[PDB]
Amino acid sequence: GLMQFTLPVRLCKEIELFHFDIGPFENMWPGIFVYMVHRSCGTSCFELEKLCRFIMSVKKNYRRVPYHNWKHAVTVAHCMYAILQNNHTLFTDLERKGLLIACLCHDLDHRGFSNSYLQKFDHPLAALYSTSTMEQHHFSQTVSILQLEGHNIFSTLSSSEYEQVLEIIRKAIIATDLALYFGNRKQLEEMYQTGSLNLNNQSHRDRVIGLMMTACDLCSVTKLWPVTKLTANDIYAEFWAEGDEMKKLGIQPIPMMDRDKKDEVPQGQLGFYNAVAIPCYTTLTQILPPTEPLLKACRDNLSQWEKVIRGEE
Ligand SMILES: Cn1cc(-c2ccccc2)nc1COc1nc(N2CCOCC2)c2cnn(C)c2n1
Ligand SMILES: [Mg+2]
Ligand SMILES: [Zn+2]
Repeated sequence: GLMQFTLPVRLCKEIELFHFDIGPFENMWPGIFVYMVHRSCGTSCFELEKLCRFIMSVKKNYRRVPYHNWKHAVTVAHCMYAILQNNHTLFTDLERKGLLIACLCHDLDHRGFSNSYLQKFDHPLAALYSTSTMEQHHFSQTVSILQLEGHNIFSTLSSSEYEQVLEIIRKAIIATDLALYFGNRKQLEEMYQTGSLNLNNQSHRDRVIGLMMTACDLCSVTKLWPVTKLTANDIYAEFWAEGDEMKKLGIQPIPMMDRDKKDEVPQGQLGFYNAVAIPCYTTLTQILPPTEPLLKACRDNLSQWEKVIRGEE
């Protein structure tokens, strides 16, 4: 009970900031996560032994892929920690519990391929889950790990609290399907501007948590430029492998997945910032003003991609 995780001074300070990078020492990531649960949620939220066993089983079920890996999981959980810590009173006890777990689990057993590639390949998961294919799988894997002996970190919740937390996690994980973000953000945009947004309306909170999930998932664009740019290499390493696999099925991939079109990456990042990232962080900042640093970091990175196109780097 009296057993805190404590980080070295630079991490203790920087972990609080939106732009924190969890570093290249994989063995410190579990401790960074527990640290974040303890401060976000409490030292009482989870039995440490169960939580540690849960974390290590989650890690084992992430694959050695360039981007959708264990580092991504922990990175996405840290962005959520930063949102929760900057919005202390807006979220329920259960939400703080569910959302860090949801972020840690949101890409469980990812293979580095899009929903589209699974459908074109005719992967068995595409028959089991006709939309949000990988995301229904990520939630399935989360429930599987929760049911391993000694891994039920939620065991102390009442039956209805348990049903609620697993429903928060399910919705949060499904919301990371970017195909769903566009309409979620539009509805939030309309609701905020017509002034109908109501955080006591469960369907509204669901929407706001979905947008938080998109914001955490895309958070490479909110890092300092050298982190953003080096993370982009990992993202493209997967896209280009998928593109290669599309060419093996006899399908020209979209340019973003064609390694022969590497030259077009900077212009493609611009469209991404303008169509996805900037809108995401703008609506998030309208709803949750203290998340503004994410939008400011995203705008700085957009300006850095503009500099790449102008050959200024
Ligand atoms: C939209 N677009 C078009 C082009 C392009 C490139 C070369 C030639 C021509 C076009 N490049 C993009 C960038 O796509 C993209 N998708 C992301 N998603 C999240 C994780 O997986 C799926 C989706 C993320 C996440 N973080 N970042 C930076 C991302 N960038
Ligand atoms: Mg995903
Ligand atoms: Zn993700």
